[PDB]
Amino acid sequence: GSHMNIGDTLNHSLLNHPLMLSGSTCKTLSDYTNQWLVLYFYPKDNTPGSSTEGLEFNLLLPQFEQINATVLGVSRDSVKSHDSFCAKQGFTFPLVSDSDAILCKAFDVIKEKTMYQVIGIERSTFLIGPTHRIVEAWRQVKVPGHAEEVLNKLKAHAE
Repeated sequence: GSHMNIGDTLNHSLLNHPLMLSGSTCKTLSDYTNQWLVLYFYPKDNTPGSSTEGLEFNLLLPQFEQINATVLGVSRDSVKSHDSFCAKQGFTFPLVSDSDAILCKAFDVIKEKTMYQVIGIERSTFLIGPTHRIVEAWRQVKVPGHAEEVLNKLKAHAE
């Protein structure tokens, strides 16, 4: 089905790709070496589904940080859009503005659906381990309770 799968290792080009984040900050996925990263993709800022998803992760954020994990959300919206969405919702973790669709294509989350050409992000989340391998991959994500399922999966690995 997809070209980024559990067991795959992020390559050097992807690990060093510059990420534009909310707050006008920048990071690369390599900054998360030796920690777990939850990288969650959502279709569009400021929708009922993506604000619920954000809020569910935001509530759990201390529990993730307590076991050496953190969260980054991703859509192709602008930094300006992300900052308005972070502020309105009170998100404490960052959002990647993937405005060149590089992470979206890398993680193979761009899909073609129904209405009614819609090409856009299929809601998807990856749990990336401390050596940059895909440990879990959820595709066609259903929003409610997803952030807690993710947390519990990470806890289940932590034993």
